[PDB]
Amino acid sequence: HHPCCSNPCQNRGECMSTGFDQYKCDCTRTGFYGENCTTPEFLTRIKLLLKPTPNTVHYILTHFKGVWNIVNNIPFLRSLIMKYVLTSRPYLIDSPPTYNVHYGYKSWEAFSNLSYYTRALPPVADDCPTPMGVKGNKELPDSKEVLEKVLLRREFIPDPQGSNMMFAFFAQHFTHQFFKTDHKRGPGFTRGLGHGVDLNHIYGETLDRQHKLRLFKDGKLKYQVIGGEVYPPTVKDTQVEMIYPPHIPENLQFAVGQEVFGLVPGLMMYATIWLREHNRVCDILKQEHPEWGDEQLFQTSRLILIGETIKIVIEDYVQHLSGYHFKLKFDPELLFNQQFQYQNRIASEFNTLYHWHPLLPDTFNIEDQEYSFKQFLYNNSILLEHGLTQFVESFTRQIAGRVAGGRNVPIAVQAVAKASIDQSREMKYQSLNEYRKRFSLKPYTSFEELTGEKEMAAELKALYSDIDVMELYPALLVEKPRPDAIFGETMVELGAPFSLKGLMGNPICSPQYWKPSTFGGEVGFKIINTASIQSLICNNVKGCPFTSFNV
Amino acid sequence: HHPCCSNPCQNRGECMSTGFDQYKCDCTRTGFYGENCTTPEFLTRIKLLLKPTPNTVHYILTHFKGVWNIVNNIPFLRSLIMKYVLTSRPYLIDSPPTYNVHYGYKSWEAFSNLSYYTRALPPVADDCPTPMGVKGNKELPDSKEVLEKVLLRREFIPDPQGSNMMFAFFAQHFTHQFFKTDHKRGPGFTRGLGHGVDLNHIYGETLDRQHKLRLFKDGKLKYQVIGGEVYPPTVKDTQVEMIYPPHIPENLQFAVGQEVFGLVPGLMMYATIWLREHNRVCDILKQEHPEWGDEQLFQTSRLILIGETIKIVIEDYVQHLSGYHFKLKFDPELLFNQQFQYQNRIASEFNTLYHWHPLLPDTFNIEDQEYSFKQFLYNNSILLEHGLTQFVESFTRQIAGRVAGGRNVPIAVQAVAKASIDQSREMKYQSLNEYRKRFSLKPYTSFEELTGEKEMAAELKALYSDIDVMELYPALLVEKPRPDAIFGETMVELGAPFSLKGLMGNPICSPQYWKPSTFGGEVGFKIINTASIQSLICNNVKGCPFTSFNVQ
Ligand code: COH
Ligand code: COH
Ligand SMILES: *[C@@H]1O[C@H](CO)[C@@H](O[C@@H]2O[C@H](CO)[C@@H](O[C@@H]3O[C@H](CO)[C@@H](O)[C@H](O)[C@@H]3O)[C@H](O)[C@H]2NC(C)=O)[C@H](O)[C@H]1NC(C)=O
Ligand SMILES: *[C@@H]1O[C@H](CO)[C@@H](O[C@@H]2O[C@H](CO)[C@@H](O)[C@H](O)[C@H]2NC(C)=O)[C@H](O)[C@H]1NC(C)=O
Ligand SMILES: CCCCCCCCO[C@@H]1O[C@H](CO)[C@@H](O)[C@H](O)[C@H]1O
Ligand SMILES: CCCCCCCCO[C@@H]1O[C@H](CO)[C@@H](O)[C@H](O)[C@H]1O
Ligand SMILES: C[C@H](C(=O)O)c1ccc(-c2ccccc2)c(F)c1
Ligand SMILES: C[C@H](C(=O)O)c1ccc(-c2ccccc2)c(F)c1
Ligand SMILES: *[C@@H]1O[C@H](CO)[C@@H](O)[C@H](O)[C@H]1NC(C)=O
Ligand SMILES: *[C@@H]1O[C@H](CO)[C@@H](O)[C@H](O)[C@H]1NC(C)=O
Ligand SMILES: *[C@@H]1O[C@H](CO)[C@@H](O)[C@H](O)[C@H]1NC(C)=O
Ligand SMILES: *[C@@H]1O[C@H](CO)[C@@H](O)[C@H](O)[C@H]1NC(C)=O
Repeated sequence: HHPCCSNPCQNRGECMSTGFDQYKCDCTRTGFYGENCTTPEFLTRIKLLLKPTPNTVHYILTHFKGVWNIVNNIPFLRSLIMKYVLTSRPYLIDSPPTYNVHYGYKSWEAFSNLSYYTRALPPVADDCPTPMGVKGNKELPDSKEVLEKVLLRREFIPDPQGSNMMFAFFAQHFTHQFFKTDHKRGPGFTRGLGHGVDLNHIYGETLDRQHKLRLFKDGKLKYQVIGGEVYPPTVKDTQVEMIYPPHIPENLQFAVGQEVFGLVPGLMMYATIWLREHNRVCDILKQEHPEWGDEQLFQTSRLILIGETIKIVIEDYVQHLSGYHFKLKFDPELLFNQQFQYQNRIASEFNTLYHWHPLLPDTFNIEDQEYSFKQFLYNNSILLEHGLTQFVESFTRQIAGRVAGGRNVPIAVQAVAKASIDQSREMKYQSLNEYRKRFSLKPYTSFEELTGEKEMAAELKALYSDIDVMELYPALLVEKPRPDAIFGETMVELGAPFSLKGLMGNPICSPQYWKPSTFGGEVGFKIINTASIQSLICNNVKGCPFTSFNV
Repeated sequence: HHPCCSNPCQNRGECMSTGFDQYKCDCTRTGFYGENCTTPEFLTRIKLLLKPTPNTVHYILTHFKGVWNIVNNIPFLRSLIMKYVLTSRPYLIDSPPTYNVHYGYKSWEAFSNLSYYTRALPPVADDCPTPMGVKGNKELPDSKEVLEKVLLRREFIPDPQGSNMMFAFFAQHFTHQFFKTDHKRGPGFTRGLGHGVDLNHIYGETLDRQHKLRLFKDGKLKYQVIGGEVYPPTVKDTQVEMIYPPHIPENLQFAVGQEVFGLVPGLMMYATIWLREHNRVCDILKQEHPEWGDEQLFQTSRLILIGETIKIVIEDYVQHLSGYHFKLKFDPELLFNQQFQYQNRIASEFNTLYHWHPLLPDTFNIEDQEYSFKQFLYNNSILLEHGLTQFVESFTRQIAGRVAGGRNVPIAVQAVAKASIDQSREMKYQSLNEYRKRFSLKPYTSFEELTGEKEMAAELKALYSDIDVMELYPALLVEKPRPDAIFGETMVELGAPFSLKGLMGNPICSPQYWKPSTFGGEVGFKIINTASIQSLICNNVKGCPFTSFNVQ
C-alpha cells in the first residue's frame, strides 16, 4: 500500500513515495528538519516557546471588557490589532491552492480546474489498509450509530451566545453563494466557479441567468409588486430555472440568483431584502450619475453590494459569533503593506465545517405561529402572509441552537447530517487530529478531552476505539464548547482562516479596486463603509424594524 | 459626449463622469493630486528628479561588460540586481486585472470573465468625437496607407542584435499558448483561459483534448515513429482537431496541443521537441518512482516542463533580446520576501506588441534549400525530409529581421499586419503617447523624435497630423531602435512588465509549489533549474547540434 498512509510528515511537511515501501518528507520552509520534519530549528524553538494557545488568546479577547472598551476608541490601537488578525489567520491557507479530492499531490489539473473544491489536507490514498490511513479498524463505525448516539437532538439546546434566526438564515444565505456542491459530479465538486463573495446567489452564476433577472433599465433587477411590496419575479416571467417541488404554484415560484433559495422562506426573505438593496443603490447612483447608462449602474451597484456584504459579514456577523469584546473593522488598507494574495479557492473542509445543522430550531416561530419543518419548507406563502417586517421582528427574537456540545441536530434533518459524515468518508477526509495539527493545534489525547465530559466520550470510544481516527465533522458538533460559547476550539481555529481569506481575498479589497471611483464616487463608497445588518433592514424593510444577530 | 474622452487624468489617476459635461479624477495612491492629478506631492517630486530614464538604465545594462562580469559572479549582487528587476517591472500591471474591451470602468464582469483579454488602458468611449478621444482628425489614416508607406518591407533588414530563426520560432511557439485570439467573438477575446504559461499548446486547452493526446502509459503523450524518428501522432489516430488544408496527407497531419501549429514547420519543430522532452522526463520519473501511476507521472512531467519553459524563457530568451551584459536569473525565492500577486491576466496590448512579423525572413533556408512562404506553409514534409537535426543547424545560422526601425514587414504577411491595425481600432485602443505615459515614459513631442529619421516621420505627419494620436502598433515597428538593437524604448518598457508578470505569476513560483516534492523530488527539480535552450535540443534532437538564439 501507499507509503504515506500513516501521515508520517509533521509540521506542514510534504510526503512523497520514494519506492513501493519508502517515503521522503519535504521539510522546506517549515522551520523543522529531520526524517519526519520533527526536529525544530533554533528560531522555531523560540517561536513555539512564546506562542500562546488559542484558548488563552480567546480568554483575553472575551474578558477585560472595560479595557477593550478603551482600546476600541483608539483608532491607532484598533487598526494595529485588526491588522494582526487579518494577516496571521489566512497565512494557514495555501494560496495558490494545492490539493483536491482527486489529487493528493500538486498538479496543474488541481490548480486550474475550478470545478473542484480545493483541499486543506490531501485525501487518504485508496489502497490504505484502514480508512484513516493505518490506525483504527478495517472500517469506520456506522454513520447512523455515530449520528444517533452523539449528534441527534433530545432536548433543544439554545445557543448561550444568543444567536437568533436572523443569524442562522444569514449564515445559510451568505455561505450558499460559494457552497454549491455539484452533485452531478460528486461531493468534492462545486458549481460556484467564482470561489468567493461574488454575490452570484443574487445575480446568478452565468451571464444568461443574470440577464434574465435584469430589467435593463436604470441598472435594476426585475421584480414584482404584491400588495405594495417589492418581491422577486417569477419563474414564468423570467424563465429562470428554480428548484421547486411540482406542486408549488406558479405565482409562488420566485426567481433569484440561487436555484435553491425557493425551498426555505428564511432564505427568500434575505433574497428579497438584497434585491431591494440593489435597486435602492441604483436609485442613489442615478442621481449621482444621471449620465450613466443601465449597464454601468448595474455593475457599480454589484460592486457596492459585494462591499456591503463583506462589511456586514465582518463587523456584524463575525463580530457576533466570535464573542470578542474587541471591535472588528473592515479596512483593506491594513493589508496594503503586508504580503497577501488577493485570490481564493473554496476548500471542501471549509464547506464541511459550516454544516451548522444544530443551529436550526424545532419549529419556526413567526408572529403567533409555530411552523414545523414540513410546514415551513417550500412554503413561500408564509412570507407573503406575515410580510418581511414580521419575519425580521420574529426572527430577531427567536434563539438558535448550540452548534458544538453534542446532541443538538434536529431529527428533521438527520438525513443531511448523516450525509455530511458519509460524504466526508467518500471524499476520504483525514482524521480530526490531522486537521488540528494542520492548523497549529495540539491533538486530542482522549475522547473525554474532546467532549469535555464522560457520557458522550464513552459512546465515541466504543465506536472509534482510537482518538487518532475520530472523524472531523462529528467532532466539531460534539466538541467541548468555549465557556458559554457556540463553538469549540477546532471550529474557530479552522473556520477563521478560511473565512477571512475568502473575505479579504476579494479583488475589491485590492488597492487598485479600493477607490471611490470604483464605486461611482465618494457617495457609493460611503455606502459600503457605513453598511450594517441593521441598516440593510432599515433601508429595505417597511417600518425599519430593529434587528441584530443576538437576542 | 463622455467628459473623459480627452483623458484629463494623469499619473495613473482614474477618470469618472460626474455629469453630462463634468469629470472627476481619482488620485488615490498616485503620488499626485489636483483636478487632473498633476500636482506632485513632496516625496513624489523628489522621486521624479532622482529617477533615471529607461534609456539611461539601458545604457548601463548594455555597457561596462567588465563590471557586469564581476557582478554576474557575485551571487549576492546578481540576486540583488535580479530581485529589483522582478519587483520594479510587474508593478505597472493591474493585478487583480481591471478593464477590458467592453468595460472602461471596473466591474465584476470584467474581472470574472476569463474569455476577455484584459486591458492596461481602458478603451476610448464610443461617443467620442475623434477615434483617439478629442485630438486629431475625425478619421484615422487609411490602414493600408500606413502599412505600405512605413511598415511593408522594401529590402530585408537583418536584426543587428543577431537574433536567428530559433529565436523567432521560439517566440511564436511559446507566446501562442496565451495569445489564442477567439475570432468567433472578437479580437478582445481569448481561448487561453489559463492566461499564462500552462503549456496548453503542448497538452491541450481542455481535458477532453488532453486525453486524446495522452498515451495513458508511463505518463507519456501519444506519438508516432517515422523513419526511426519520433513525431507527434496524426489527427486520424487521436481524433484531435487541427487546422489543415484538405489536401494534406493523413500521415502529415500532426496533432498537438495547439490547433494552429501545423501551419508552419518551425512550430512543429518545437512541438516535436517538447513532445520528446515530456516523454523523456516521464522515463526519468518512472525510474525514480517505479511505484507511481500513469496519472502522477503525467502531471508531474507537466509541472517540470512548465518549470523548464519559464527557466529557458528568462535565462536564454529574454536574456538574448534584452541585450544586457547582466546575467538574468530564474529564482522564485527572490520574491518570497516581497509583495507579489501570483496571478496573471493576458492583456490585449501585450498581444498587439508581440506581433513581431518583421522577424520573418524572405525565405526559409533549410540545408541547401530556400523555401518561400507558399512552399513553407502547412508543409510538414519539409520537417520529415530534412529532420529536426538539420532544422536546428539551419535555423541557428539563419538571421532574423529587425522588428523596430520601420519598413521590415514581409509582404507575405501584410494582411496580418494590417489586421493588427484594424483590430486595434475595433478594440478602440488609446494612442501611443497615452500608453507611454501609462508606463512612465515621456510622450513623443514629434514624429521625428519617434522614428529618429525624416522620411517615415514626414509620411506619418501627413497621415496622422498630430503626434498625440499616433497609433500604438505601427509606432512600435517604426520606432527608433536602441543602438544596434531589435526594439525601441516603448517595446521594452511595455513588454518587460507584461512578460515578467506572466512568468513569475505562475503558481509553481509560489512558496507552496516551489519545492522538490512538487516535481517528484530532487531529480525533477534539477531538470528545471539546469534547463536551457541548448539542453532542450541536446536531449531531444539526434546528434545534439549546437543551438542558440543568436547567430554569432
Ligand atoms: C449555516 C447555517 C445553515 C442553516 C441555517 C441550514 C439550514 C438547513 C435547512 C432548513 C432551514 C435545511 C432543510 C437544510 C438541509 C441541507 N443543508 Co443546511 N443549513 C446550514 C448550513 C449548510 C451548509 C453551509 C451546507 C453546504 C451546501 C453544499 O452545497 O454542500 C448545507 C447543506 C445542506 C443540504 C445539502 C446536502 C449536503 O450537501 O450535505 C441540505 C439538504 N447546509 N439545511
Ligand atoms: C511573435 C512572433 C510571431 C511570428 C514569428 C509570427 C509569424 C506568423 C506567420 C509565419 C509563417 C504566419 C502565417 C502568421 C499569421 C498569423 N499571425 Co502571427 N506571428 C507572431 C506573433 C503573432 C501574435 C502575438 C498574434 C496574435 C494572436 C491573436 O490572437 O491575435 C499573431 C496573429 C496571427 C494570426 C491570427 C489571425 C489573425 O490575426 O489574422 C495569423 C493567421 N501572430 N504569423
Ligand atoms: C464572457 O463575455 C462574453 C461576451 O459578453 C459572453 O458571451 C456572450 O454570451 C451571451 C449569453 O451567454 C450571448 O448573448 C446572446 O443571448 C441570447 C439569448 O436571448 C441569444 O439568443 C444570442 O444568440 C446570444 O447567445 C452573447 O452573444 C455572447 N457573446 C459572445 C461574444 O460570445 C460569455 O458568456 C461571458 N462568459 C461567461 C462565463 O459568462
Ligand atoms: C474538471 O474536472 C472534471 C472532472 O474530472 C471534468 O469533467 C469531466 O470532463 C470529461 C471530458 O469533458 C468527461 O468525460 C467527464 O465525464 C467529466 N467528469 C465529470 C465528473 O464531470 C472537467 O472537464 C474539468 N474541467 C475542465 C475545464 O477541463
Ligand atoms: C542598473 C540596474 C537597473 C535595474 C535593472 C532592471 C531595469 C529596471 O528598469 C526600471 O523599471 C521601472 C518599472 O518598470 C521603470 O519605472 C524605470 O523607468 C526603469 O528604469
Ligand atoms: C514593397 C512594398 C512597397 C509598397 C510602397 C507603396 C506605397 C509607397 O510608399 C512610398 O515608398 C517610397 C519608397 O519606399 C518611400 O520613399 C515613401 O516614403 C513612401 O511613401
Ligand atoms: C475574528 C475571529 C478571529 O479569530 O479572527 C473569528 C472567529 C471566528 C470566525 C469564524 C467564522 C466562520 C466560521 C468559523 C469561524 C472567524 F472568521 C473569525
Ligand atoms: C529583463 C528585461 C527588463 O528590462 O526587465 C526585459 C524583460 C522582458 C522583455 C521583453 C519585452 C517584450 C517582449 C518580451 C520580453 C525585455 F525586452 C526586457
Ligand atoms: C518517523 O516516522 C516513522 C513512522 O511514523 C517512524 O517509524 C520513525 O521512527 C520516525 N523517525 C524519526 C526520526 O522520528
Ligand atoms: C403553508 O403555509 C400556510 C400558512 O401561510 C399554511 O396554511 C399551509 O398549510 C402550508 N402548506 C403546507 C404544505 O404546509
Ligand atoms: C485639467 O485638464 C483640462 C483638460 O485636460 C484642462 O482644461 C484644465 O485646465 C486642467 N486643470 C488643471 C488644474 O490643470
Ligand atoms: C513541400 O515541401 C517539399 C519539400 O519537402 C516540396 O517538394 C513540395 O513542393 C512542397 N509542397 C508545396 C505545395 O509547395
